[PDB]
Amino acid sequence: FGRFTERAQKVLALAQEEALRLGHNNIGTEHILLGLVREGEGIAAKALQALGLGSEKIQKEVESLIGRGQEMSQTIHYTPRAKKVIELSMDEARKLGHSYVGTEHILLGLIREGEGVAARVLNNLGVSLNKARQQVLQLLGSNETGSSAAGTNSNANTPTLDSLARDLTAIAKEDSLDPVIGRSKEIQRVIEVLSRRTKNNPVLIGEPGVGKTAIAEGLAQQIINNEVPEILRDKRVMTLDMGTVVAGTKYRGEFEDRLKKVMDEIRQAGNIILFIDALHTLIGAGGAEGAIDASNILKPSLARGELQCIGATTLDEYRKYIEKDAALERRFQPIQVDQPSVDESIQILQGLRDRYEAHHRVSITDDAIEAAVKLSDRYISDRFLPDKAIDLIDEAGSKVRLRSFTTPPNLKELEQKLDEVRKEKDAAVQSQEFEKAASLRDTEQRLREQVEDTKKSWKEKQGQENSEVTVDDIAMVVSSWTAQTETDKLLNMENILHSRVIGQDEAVVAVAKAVRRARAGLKDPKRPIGSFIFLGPTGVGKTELARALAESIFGDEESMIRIDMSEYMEKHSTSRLVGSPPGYVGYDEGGQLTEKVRRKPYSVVLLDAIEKAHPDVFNILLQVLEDGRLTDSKGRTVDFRNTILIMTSNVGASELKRNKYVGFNVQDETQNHKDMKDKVMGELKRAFRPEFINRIDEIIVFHSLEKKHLTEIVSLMSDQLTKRLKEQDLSIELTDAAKAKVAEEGVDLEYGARPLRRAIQKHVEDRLSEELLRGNIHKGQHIVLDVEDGEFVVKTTA
Amino acid sequence: FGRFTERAQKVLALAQEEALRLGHNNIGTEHILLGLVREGEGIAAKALQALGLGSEKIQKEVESLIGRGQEMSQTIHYTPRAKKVIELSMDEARKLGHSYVGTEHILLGLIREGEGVAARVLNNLGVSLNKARQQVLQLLGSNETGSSAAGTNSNANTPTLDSLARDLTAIAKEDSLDPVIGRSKEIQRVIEVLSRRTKNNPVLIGEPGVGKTAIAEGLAQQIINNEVPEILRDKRVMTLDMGTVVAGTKYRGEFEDRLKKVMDEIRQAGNIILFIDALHTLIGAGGAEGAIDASNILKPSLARGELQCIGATTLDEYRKYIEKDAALERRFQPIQVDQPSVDESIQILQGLRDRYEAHHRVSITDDAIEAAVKLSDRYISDRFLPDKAIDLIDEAGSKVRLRSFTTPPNLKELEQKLDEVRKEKDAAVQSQEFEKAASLRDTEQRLREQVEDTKKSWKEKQGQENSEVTVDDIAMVVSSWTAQTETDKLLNMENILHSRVIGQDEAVVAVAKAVRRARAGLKDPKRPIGSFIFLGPTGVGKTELARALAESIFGDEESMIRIDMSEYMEKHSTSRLVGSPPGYVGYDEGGQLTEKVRRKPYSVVLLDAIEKAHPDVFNILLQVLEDGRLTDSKGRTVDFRNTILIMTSNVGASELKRNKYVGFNVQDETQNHKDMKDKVMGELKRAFRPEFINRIDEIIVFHSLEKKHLTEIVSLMSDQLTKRLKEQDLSIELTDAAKAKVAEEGVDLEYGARPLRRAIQKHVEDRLSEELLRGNIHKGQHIVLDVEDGEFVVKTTA
Repeated sequence: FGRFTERAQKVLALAQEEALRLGHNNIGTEHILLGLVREGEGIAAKALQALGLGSEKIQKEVESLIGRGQEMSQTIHYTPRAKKVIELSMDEARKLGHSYVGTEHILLGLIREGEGVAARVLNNLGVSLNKARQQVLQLLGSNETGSSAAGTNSNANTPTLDSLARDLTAIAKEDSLDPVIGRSKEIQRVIEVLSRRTKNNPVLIGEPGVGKTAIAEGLAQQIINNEVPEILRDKRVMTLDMGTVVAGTKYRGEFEDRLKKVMDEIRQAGNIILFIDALHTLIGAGGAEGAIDASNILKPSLARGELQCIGATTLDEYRKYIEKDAALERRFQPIQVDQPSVDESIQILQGLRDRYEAHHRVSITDDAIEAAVKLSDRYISDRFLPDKAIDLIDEAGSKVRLRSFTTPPNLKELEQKLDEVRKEKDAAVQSQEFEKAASLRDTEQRLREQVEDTKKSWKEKQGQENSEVTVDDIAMVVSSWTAQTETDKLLNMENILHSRVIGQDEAVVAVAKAVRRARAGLKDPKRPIGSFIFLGPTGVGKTELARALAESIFGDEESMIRIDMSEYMEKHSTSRLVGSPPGYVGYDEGGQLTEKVRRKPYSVVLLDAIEKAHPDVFNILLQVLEDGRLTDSKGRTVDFRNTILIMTSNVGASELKRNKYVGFNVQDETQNHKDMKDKVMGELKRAFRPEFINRIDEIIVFHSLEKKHLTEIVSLMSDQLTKRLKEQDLSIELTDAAKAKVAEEGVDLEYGARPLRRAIQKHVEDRLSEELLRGNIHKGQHIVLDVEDGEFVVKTTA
Repeated sequence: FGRFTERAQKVLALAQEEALRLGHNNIGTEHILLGLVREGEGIAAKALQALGLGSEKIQKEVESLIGRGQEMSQTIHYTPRAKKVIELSMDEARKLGHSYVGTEHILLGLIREGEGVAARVLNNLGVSLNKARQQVLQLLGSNETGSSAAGTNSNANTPTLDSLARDLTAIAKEDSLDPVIGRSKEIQRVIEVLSRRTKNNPVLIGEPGVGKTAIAEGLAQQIINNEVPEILRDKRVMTLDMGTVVAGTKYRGEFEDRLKKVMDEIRQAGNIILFIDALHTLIGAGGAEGAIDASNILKPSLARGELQCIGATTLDEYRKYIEKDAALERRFQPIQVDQPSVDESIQILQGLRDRYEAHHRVSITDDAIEAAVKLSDRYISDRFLPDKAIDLIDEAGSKVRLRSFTTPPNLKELEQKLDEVRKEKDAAVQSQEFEKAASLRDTEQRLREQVEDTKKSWKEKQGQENSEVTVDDIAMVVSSWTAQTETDKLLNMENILHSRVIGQDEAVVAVAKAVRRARAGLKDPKRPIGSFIFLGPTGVGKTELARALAESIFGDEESMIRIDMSEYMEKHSTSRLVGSPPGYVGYDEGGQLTEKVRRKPYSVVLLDAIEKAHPDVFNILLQVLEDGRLTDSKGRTVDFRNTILIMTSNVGASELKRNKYVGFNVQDETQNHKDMKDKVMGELKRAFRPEFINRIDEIIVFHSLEKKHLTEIVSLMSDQLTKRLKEQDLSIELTDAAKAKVAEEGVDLEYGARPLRRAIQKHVEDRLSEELLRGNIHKGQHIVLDVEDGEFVVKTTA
């Protein structure tokens, strides 16, 4: 059963009436047949009354099947047979122009389901099955429920309007024409351009691809009342439809001739409008576009002003029509068809919130719509601004009704049981195993009802909780791509960045806060969500922080571009790093930087070296840093929308290698700390050009090796060990206990913190692998190199 | 013969009954025929009873043949005639709806073979061969059992659901729909995206290619019971299958029209789920050809959510559809399609493992499953993680199943003998040569039984070997490609690496152990199996081990990449000009290093003399050393997973080339040893950054001569000698007795180590060739140039 006619449903339900009244415990086709004759004035019922079959005549046979009867009528739903009649009736209604069904269609449906209960009832009460369907047909057919025309009611238009066309105005007489969504102020802006006749053509420019056609339908409607030029009220809008013209004509040349006929009758000037879509194509000018050079006829028609026409041209194409001249845009003039601006996005969301009705999820909240929009805008950041939006609302917009309804209670197990029976049960009936099948049926059907009750008992768990969707709902979904777990990405950013930076507690927090700030929406949203300079020791946090940003903000390790900006001046790309300068700053702008970042407009852009670089490097960084764009690659816009620009170079490093130890001399520690987290961003300022850098979120200051920043390089090296072992399926981790003992091997007074990986290798990599090869631990489980006695110990976990 | 059911086999066996009972020593088709009529109520028998033939009627004719008879019935098996009939019928039963073989099919098969003994029996007992096949046939056919058809017991759906198309729900009523293997969290994740209707569509992105389609079937099942929300409950699932949609009209226009028709019927209020495969193609966004631009209809329908739909989109294509805007993506949403990672792999293998017993010996054992995955990961290669796996398991699990039946020693030789006889015999009878054939016949039958008895006496060799399939089995198979022969390469690696390393016992063992650890299944699979830095001298050191490693682990000397870092002291590309440089580190990434290792991801990556090269280049290399990947060139990820990265360096070289000799005492051996065992690891740190060195397993130390590293250089050139003649025919050796005498000529204080090729040339090569041209050696003999009396001697050892 589904969305059917009443008439249908009514014959069908009457079957259930017969279920108990005649006692046929499961309702077969016979009851549907009775249903048909029992609705009296239904087209089926009426048909049966012609055939002589009254409710009586049918029922006399039917009661002789089960004769009142199993009045309990156990399993008091249908059997498949009657249900088959419904599938069939539907097809017998499809047959006669009903999406739904009808009383008629079910009687027709009976015939369809031959050698079923209805069918045998009718073959016992005489009545042949096709005589019955006949009877229905001869009280059916010639279906009409429309308006059935009244023709044109103005028609100066005739020589033209024969061809070609429907006319937009026609479809708007009783408004069988969709508006559609706009881009509403654009329709007004079209009517200025429509009120002319050597600028006659509004020329709608925008992606096609946003439902441009809505604005076009706009004109017709607006041309009626109570606002629009009287001259255009005194006009008619006729569409020059390319499709009807090409069909049955099969030539471009012939198509053009028909298009000419339409233009000639347009001599009614001061009364007629032609809409020529792809107005540029017809002009056939510019590029290699010469799709059809209708231009010969079209250009003078527009120019003479004997034609008032409507233009739909493409962004570049319009240029490539007006360039030819000498009265080309004596028609076109552009007006902007909006691709929904960010606020418009919000509105779209809200509009299609409401349509979740069998989908009960978003279905609220305002804030959730906002999250959808806003969160997408800042993070991923790889789609269009309203698409981004709408998607996020629905994204969250099922998830919760589903996580609710993940099983029948936990009574998913019921169904499994009901199976075990069915088998057992089944196999028993074949063996006989009489009462051994018996009790198995009973266990089956026991289960069966029990299943079904609890499969909809978490429809209570829906009606209780399941409309919501909030900011947070959206944020988890936005995070799925990439306002709870989008703002947790922001707020606990520092925690994430510290774990993959060699201390630099200062650096981490500076970046953390700067990105989280921007990513909140109030800083830098077209210019990178972090512009940065990262100064200080490299290896000791710097590169590693760039990595940690890629990971946290964008959701991937390798969502980080990395170009060296000092090479982009050809005064370092003739030298080391980059040997060849094939044009190199030109290579970057014209190619590399712009190309890379346009692919991922949500990635860490890392432009290395910017102190010893020259002012041209800084100009490039500055445009990104102010605007969020560079225009290169012949007018391409590279979207640095919510990239993180990180420009490196260091010159404060030394203090950021003097530590805030513990016990060294407290007055050197607590004056080394504050000093390194200051000195880097001030050592920066003296070498380069300032104009780029001031357009930066925070100028990131790195630190040393503290007591404890040191032990984070030990843990970077140890984390790097543990990371390279996974691909085969050797999952190894060093506990804190082992990371502590391993850290012991990195301190001297005479040695920095970098030798640690190799000794981590000796006691972990080398040691674990030389301990595994024996056959002590399985391949394909977790291997912990731990300390559990003050010495390394390999312990195991899943 | 094949696979047969009883009914068939019974008619056949009744032939054997007749073998002795009629004396048909080998039983022709007539006995099979009699067999047919003699099982009475079998379908063959029944047929024959129609024709009037009883068991009797056949048997009377049959008895008129041999006539009970040769009741010894020598070779109480079938005849070649009957063997054709049995083989024919079996297959003639496959032909007539029966996987195995039925009684009917044997009579039918008899008819097929209608010139045999049966056939003449029947032509003597009147009845025609086709009248008999008629009778059997009419007790076959009119199938439709176990099946019927149904639409949907609603079918509100009709105008759409008629047309056009299969519905997942329909086909799942009896469940004739395969799971398929998941991609399990994806099936859950589908219901997340699909009880959405402004993210209508889950959009499965991944390798196609693993079976995306498994996930799709997920939805169907869960809308029934019960993971689904109440949203996706009260819905029907329809697949938009592209072929019916395009129809016989064979156009894009027709496809769009049918898809539109579904959208109108979508009036079920989002309670219909439509599956649009390749939704991106339909959206028509991306590429220079969209592949139809259905997006226009789909976008308001999806946005309203009235069309609630299921997406299968391709990884990049999907991006190029949600980019289209503005509620296009308010459908699709990406989801990770499982292409098994190593742990997942193990589970997939297992899932179809037991079924490898269709071609027996596998399944078993667990350790082998694990091996399958793990062993591939370190030894061979870039291949997918479950594919790798499953193959090894089956590979070894068969290898041995033949070695059972290849151990009958080579009692295939028995089979060989029996031939010579047959021949002899046959040709002898043809001469007649009666008894002169006799003994040859007899000689055959001796053989025949002997042959066959010992090929299946090693069905004991089946019960012995033919299931076990362990790690060891798997490794042997992994080696077949390239833990028996994957760890034997390792375990004896040091021995193998030393024979082409010029001494440097330190170096050999260091590399040996690190590789042997990793490559035996226990470490470094993501990064190179060994990353290393090698300091040493040359020709008494480093390069020669790089070569020897390539040779031992991967096969052949020249499975070795080779990049010069001295060019990465770059500026060789501005004006000196070096191979295709975008600018030199850009050459390494953009082409040379990444392309070469993508070409061989199963090789020694040799980054020569990292040394004074730019530390930024080392950062690029560092990603290989850590990650085992670079992503460059065109977006390729280069798997250094199954490489052994070897970076050479030297700035300690001199000492590493300076002996280990008794140059002034034996404490000159043991402190020169120690001197070299110091000089590598400190010149390493002095050459370049520690960060580099830190993602390196071991620092490989190369020493020089006790007497002895020198005499190994002599043996490297002398081994190039021992290798080089087999290509043209001949086995050459410089005998060790002579390799010592040749080594005597390489000493001066002021010049040695290098002259050795030449002195081997003069004293060996040259000496042997000027004695071979005379004709003192035959071709393909082993030529040892030896010392036997303190002087060179050419001796031979074949």
